[PDB]
Amino acid sequence: EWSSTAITDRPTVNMLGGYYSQQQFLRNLDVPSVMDEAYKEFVMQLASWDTRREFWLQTDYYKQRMVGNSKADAALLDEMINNIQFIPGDFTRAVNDSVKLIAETAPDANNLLRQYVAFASQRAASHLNDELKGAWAARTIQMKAQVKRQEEVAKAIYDRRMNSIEQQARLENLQAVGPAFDLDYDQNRAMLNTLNVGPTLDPRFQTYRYLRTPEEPVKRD
Amino acid sequence: EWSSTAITDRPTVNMLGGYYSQQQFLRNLDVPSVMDEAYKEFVMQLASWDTRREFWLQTDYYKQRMVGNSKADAALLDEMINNIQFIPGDFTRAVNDSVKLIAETAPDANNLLRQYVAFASQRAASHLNDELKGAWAARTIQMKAQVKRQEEVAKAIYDRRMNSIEQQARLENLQAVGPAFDLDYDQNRAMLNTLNVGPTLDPRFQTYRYLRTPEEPVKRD
Amino acid sequence: EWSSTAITDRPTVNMLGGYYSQQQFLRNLDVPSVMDEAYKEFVMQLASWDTRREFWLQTDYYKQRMVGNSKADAALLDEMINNIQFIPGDFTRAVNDSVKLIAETAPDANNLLRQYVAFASQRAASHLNDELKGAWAARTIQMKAQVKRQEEVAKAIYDRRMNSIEQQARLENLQAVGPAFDLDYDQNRAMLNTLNVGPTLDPRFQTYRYLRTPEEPVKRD
Amino acid sequence: EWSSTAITDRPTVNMLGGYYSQQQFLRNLDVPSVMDEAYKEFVMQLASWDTRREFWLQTDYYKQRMVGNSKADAALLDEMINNIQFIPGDFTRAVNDSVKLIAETAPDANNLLRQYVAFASQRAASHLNDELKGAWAARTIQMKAQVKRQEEVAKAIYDRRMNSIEQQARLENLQAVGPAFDLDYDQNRAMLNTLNVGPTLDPRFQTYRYLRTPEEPVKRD
Amino acid sequence: EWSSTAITDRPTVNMLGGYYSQQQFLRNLDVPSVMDEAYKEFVMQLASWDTRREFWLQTDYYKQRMVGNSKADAALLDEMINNIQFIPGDFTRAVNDSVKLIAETAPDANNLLRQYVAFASQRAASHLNDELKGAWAARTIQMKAQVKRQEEVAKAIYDRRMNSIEQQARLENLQAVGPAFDLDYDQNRAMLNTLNVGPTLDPRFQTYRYLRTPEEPVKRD
Amino acid sequence: EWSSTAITDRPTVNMLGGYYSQQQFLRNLDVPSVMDEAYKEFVMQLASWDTRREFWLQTDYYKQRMVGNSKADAALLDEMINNIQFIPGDFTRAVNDSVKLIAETAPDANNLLRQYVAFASQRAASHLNDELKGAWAARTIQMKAQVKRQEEVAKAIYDRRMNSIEQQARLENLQAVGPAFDLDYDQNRAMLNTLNVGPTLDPRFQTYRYLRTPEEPVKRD
Amino acid sequence: EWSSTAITDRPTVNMLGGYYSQQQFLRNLDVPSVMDEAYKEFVMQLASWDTRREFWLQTDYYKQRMVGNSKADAALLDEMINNIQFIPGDFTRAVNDSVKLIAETAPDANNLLRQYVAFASQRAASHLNDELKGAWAARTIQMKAQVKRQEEVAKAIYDRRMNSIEQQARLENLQAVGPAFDLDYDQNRAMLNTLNVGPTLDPRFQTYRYLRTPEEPVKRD
Amino acid sequence: EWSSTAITDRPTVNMLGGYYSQQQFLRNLDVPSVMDEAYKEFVMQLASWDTRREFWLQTDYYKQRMVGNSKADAALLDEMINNIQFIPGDFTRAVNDSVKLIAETAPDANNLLRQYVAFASQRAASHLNDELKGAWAARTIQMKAQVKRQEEVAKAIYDRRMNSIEQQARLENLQAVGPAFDLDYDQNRAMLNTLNVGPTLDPRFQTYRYLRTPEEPVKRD
Repeated sequence: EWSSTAITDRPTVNMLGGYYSQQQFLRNLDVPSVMDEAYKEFVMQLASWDTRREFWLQTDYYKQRMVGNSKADAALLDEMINNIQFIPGDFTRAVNDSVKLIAETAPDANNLLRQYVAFASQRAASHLNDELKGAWAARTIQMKAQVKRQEEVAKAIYDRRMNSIEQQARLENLQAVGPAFDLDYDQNRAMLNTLNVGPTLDPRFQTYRYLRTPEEPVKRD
Repeated sequence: EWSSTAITDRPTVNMLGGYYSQQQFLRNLDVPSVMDEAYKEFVMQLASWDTRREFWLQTDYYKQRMVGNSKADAALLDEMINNIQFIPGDFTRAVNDSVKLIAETAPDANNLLRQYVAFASQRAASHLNDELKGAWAARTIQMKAQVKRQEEVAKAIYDRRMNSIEQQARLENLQAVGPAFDLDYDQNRAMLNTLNVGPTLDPRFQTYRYLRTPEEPVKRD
Repeated sequence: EWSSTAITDRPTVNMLGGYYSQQQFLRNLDVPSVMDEAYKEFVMQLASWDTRREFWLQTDYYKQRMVGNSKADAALLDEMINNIQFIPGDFTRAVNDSVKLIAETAPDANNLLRQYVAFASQRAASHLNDELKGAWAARTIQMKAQVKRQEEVAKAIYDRRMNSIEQQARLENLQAVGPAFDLDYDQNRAMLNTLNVGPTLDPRFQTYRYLRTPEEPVKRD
Repeated sequence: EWSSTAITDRPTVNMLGGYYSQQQFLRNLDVPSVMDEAYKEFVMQLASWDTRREFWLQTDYYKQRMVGNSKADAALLDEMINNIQFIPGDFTRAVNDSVKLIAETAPDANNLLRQYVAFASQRAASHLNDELKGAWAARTIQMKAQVKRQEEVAKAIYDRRMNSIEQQARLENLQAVGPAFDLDYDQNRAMLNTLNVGPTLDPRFQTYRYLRTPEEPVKRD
Repeated sequence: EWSSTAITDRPTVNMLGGYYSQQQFLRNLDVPSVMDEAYKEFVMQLASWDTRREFWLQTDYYKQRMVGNSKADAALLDEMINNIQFIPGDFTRAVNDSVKLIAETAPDANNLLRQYVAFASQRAASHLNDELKGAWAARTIQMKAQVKRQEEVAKAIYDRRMNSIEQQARLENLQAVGPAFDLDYDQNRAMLNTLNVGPTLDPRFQTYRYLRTPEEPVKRD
Repeated sequence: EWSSTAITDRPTVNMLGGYYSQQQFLRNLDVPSVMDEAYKEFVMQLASWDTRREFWLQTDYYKQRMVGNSKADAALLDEMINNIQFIPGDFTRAVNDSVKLIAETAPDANNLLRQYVAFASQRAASHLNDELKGAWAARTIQMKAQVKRQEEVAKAIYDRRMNSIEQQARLENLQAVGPAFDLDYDQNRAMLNTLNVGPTLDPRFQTYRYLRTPEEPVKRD
Repeated sequence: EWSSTAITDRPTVNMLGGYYSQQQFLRNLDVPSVMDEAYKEFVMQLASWDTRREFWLQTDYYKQRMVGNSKADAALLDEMINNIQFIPGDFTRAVNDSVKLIAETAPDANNLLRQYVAFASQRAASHLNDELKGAWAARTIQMKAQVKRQEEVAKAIYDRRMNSIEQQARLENLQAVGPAFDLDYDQNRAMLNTLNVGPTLDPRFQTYRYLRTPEEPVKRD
Repeated sequence: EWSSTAITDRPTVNMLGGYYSQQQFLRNLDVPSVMDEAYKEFVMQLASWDTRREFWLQTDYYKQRMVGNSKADAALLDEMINNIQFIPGDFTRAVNDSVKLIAETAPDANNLLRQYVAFASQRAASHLNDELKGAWAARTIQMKAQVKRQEEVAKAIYDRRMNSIEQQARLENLQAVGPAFDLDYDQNRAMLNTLNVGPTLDPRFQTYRYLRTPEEPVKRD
């Protein structure tokens, strides 16, 4: 009987907090902006049937409307999932992305859509953070192997040279100094050191901004 | 009963002031125009429901029409949000963006449209500065860590040369000069300086230009 | 009752005087023809509601038809702005940009359209000049700072070397020669000099050529 | 009579576990996302007639409805293969891929679809690992041949130099040192070590993600 | 009443005479065929209202039909402008550009169209030279500045090495040679010579070619 | 009467065995995956009239339906060929390649489609091995000529050097060693070595995988 | 009454004779096959109204049909021009270029079409030869100027070096040796020579081949 | 009456014999596969009227049907040219090219279709051989001129080094030895030999493959 509508877009750099420069850090090591990628997760969370189901189940609004009939309670749940409607923008006609939520009173429509948007955002950020951890750890592992191969090339160059000099200053000298490492090696080594520190995983960042924040509707549907 | 019309297009370099040259500065480090991206935020602010809500709330126009009934004051707020109509252009057709505003008199429709355009532009600039602020800060920490790693590499190379000389002037010469630094270190350091100064926040800047300025309507709607 | 028509296209190189080589100068420092860009602004001026309004207000033709009533006078002005009709070309079809002006006599239709085309073109020129002035200024600021960072880089290196020669002739050599400047720095210094002269802003230049010049129509509309 | 629904999309990077780093490691040697290619396999598995057939064969649900007549049991299996329906998504219109499974009860339709999705996904992972195992193997054979050839090139140069210099320190050294090897050879050598260790096959991995997870339907079909 | 037809297409290399080598020369400095650009100007001239108007004014066919009454003559001139009809081609359907000219006799229709075509081509060839002359001058100025700057760099390095020596034969020595100029300065220098001489403006050249030459119609329209 | 159906897709890397790493080896020498290419030939074989005809002639099913009349037996053969129908997949609609086979009993439809799919696969495998054997022959001939050209160049340079020296250590020196061969020569020598071994031509490999395996139809057509 | 058809295609390399290697030589100096380019001129000639006109005027067949009435003779000429019909290929659906010719008897239709095709081909060759001759001149001139700038650079370097030395052997060296020319200069000098010889212009080459040669029709149109 | 059908596609590398390696040899100098280009020509030969006409004239089938009258035998030939129908494929729908041949008996339709396809293939191969010859020949001329020039460059250098030497050991060195020659020269020379040897001509090769071999029709059209 009453609805709120939100219209959203990509979050700003500031909103992404610690997430932004670590995802850029990783990118400028691997080779659609971070804020787009982040938004894409949000938009997926917002439209997801699962996201809508999990939201309602953790709501007082829903819980208070149960009657203890397994089957009427499942249908109520299904109705409520169908009362959150996401419409993908098409940007050919300046139509932005929007979500609408239907409920039985006006303050409920406003409060619940704001809460849903936050819920969708928190799930998105948790997820983008999962992906960051398993991109950081993977790049750490990859970098460890490269540095390890570099040690093993160096040592094999050292051993060849070691052999060749035996067959008296240069033997002892080379034997006390070890394998000869280039700048490439020393650079990768320092990069490992920051990588080994591990990412900062802050769960609080926002994953969208509002072009239209929900408000108490003034008339019924 | 009376409506004003405006027609906008993207700003120019001068319209953008200190923001332009700060934005290009940061693009020349991470390696569509700056004014296209300015205008895109402007158009977004212009169409925005939030922008319209907040414009009216700050208006003597809306305030003098308040009766102190909260429900009715909210309904009037909504009716006036719907009195500002944004119309996207289409470049296949060569139609520019245009915004309309309805009010109770001709002079009001004109002045209110001029204020609302200026209000939207100012919101766009603030947002653009916010982005800049936050991207500059990201880049600054990025550069800060790159120089640090640069210092650790030099220190590793130095220790190695320090052990290799132990195993007598060259020792004392090295023991006193510290680690050697490449041109790239000094250039980054000088780049860190200017970054540390931080950007010039100009809140002055226009984010659109008029092709058609609001004037007084000649007849009612 | 009577109308003229103009058909336009982009200005020739000669028609831009000094504006051309200067815009070229600035183009070939950062890495659609200059004449295309110029014509772009002209076309935008020619179609603008503001340009038509300002044109008529400045015309004796309009002034002689005023009756001293504010409303009647604003209606007449609005009617006149609508009497200048720009039709964008379809260059798939060899249809070019064209402009029609309706008036009450044949000589008026012709003289006015001529004056209108020149009025629009003058506004385009002034604006292309504000852009130029603001593009040169930005470039000069970026150049100064680059050179300044270059001097700070040479200074850090000098001090480092200085401090390294200490721990005797070559100390005095270094002490009297100052920092070492690369060719790149010297090129930047001379480029800077020409930039500090600052652009010549000739307001004259023309911003379109005629494919069809207005003439006195031989019959009524 | 009862039906469950699921909607899927491509898995994420950490959903792929060990598979992703290994496949990325291979692509880096021989110089469309890994998740895209994983999802493509998943989708092929989910739609596959063979996969449906083999899923019902291993199901207690099917097995408890067999009567031990080979014709009647083959007819039932057929009815049940046709009771899993894959419905291809459509990029043009933001429709995602989806699958429906029909069964004799509501709990069955839920459990079974969950089991089918997991079953199709384990088959996709088995397949991807198989591809990895085989591609990695060819890579390894290739690499061996390359190293072999580099050693035949170095031996040829050795003999030529050996023979040349005869016609005595340099002779005897040459005799002691063996062929000379460049950096690329030790680099390949070190790489060959890691290919020999063989890829670690993560058999646990997920090849899709849920947008909509099966639930017990509320009413009959 | 009596009409004639021409069909044209782009001119060939030899067709452009001495204009072609000149345009290629300038193009090989800053870094659609020259013949494409030329045809485009021809087609533009052929179709232009101004071109048709000026053609008829300069015609004996028109002058002999003037009655010495300004209005009656301008009406006749207008009817003649409309008696020349450009029909743009479409290169989707292998249709070439054609042009029709209607006149009071078959001989006239033939001669006039031939004259009109030659007139349009000559106006195009003047416009092309003009562009050349101006693009060329702009390039010389640019080139003058470039060399000028090269000398300021050369002098700065001179004065710095002069100062470095002061603080002996090598002094006086450097004092006699002057600044050291690289290969590139002398190259620019010799190019500047060929730029100063100025382009050759062949006024001779053709800007189109006939696929169908005008002939006397056999009958009336 | 009864029909079976198969749906197929590109073979895995594994099913290509020794063929894959050999097609790859040839691919890196000259400068769509190998498995796509393999599948392409399979699909060609599956749909070919010749392949269907050759298949049935080689079948007891056909031989047992012969009556010893040339006309009746040719007509029967033609009816069989028309009983194997191939439908190219439309990948945009997630519909894959499928082949259907009609026959007189359900077990016959199943077993013959299996044999037929295997028949076509084996024709594809032998064909791909003929392309291999001959691509290799082509590469091997070219390599030999390149090497021979290299020998004849070093010979020319040798003789040039030989005359010049005569006209005395280095004379007998040059005489005793021979023409000077660079590393690129030696790399080509080894590459030729491995080319002379010649490819392995395993006819055994598989050239499709099933997404739908033929099964006994449960009902007539 | 009767008609022949020919179908053509681009000429072979061989049919182009001496023209081919010369156009290739000018191609490899200016940094769409030659035979394609030649055929493009052929097809232009073949379709051309002027070509059909000039052909008929030069034919006994037309000359013999003249009656000495201008009007009747011109109408007959026009009628015969329209009896040569060219239809452009559509290469998407394997329809090649063709030309049809109508005449009053079957032998005439064959003979005249073979003549017309030969006539069109000869005009094509003559034109391509003019194109060539003018390209080879444009090129000779450019090389002449290039070599002359080179001469003047070397002289400037010589003069500068000559002076510096004055403030005794190597002076008299410089005196007698002259300016120092690079390999580039000498290569360009030798190219200049082959250019001065001038192209060969055999006007005999064929500019099409036939896929369908005209023949005597076996029935009336 | 009766007809046969053949379906064809592009040949495979082995089917091109000695032609492939030769065409690729020329191709790797000059800076669609060879089998595509081979196939392009077969298809043209197959569909060609000339090819169909000449095929029939050389057939016992046609000869035995001639009656010794020119008009009657020409009408027969024509009927038979129209009895070979080529049908291009459309690969959007996976349709291959196919050719049908009609005749008075079944055995004739089969044998004639087989002979016609081979006839067309033979013509294609001859044409491709001719192209290869011409292209080879031209390229030899080219290289002959390129070596000629290379010698003239070295000769000019020799003369200059000679003259500078004049104003005595090295004078006799240079006076005895000869002009100096770069690697490029000897490599070109070695290439010139293999070019002089000339191309090997397979008059043998196959220029298509069968997807459907003509067979005896079982029934009429």
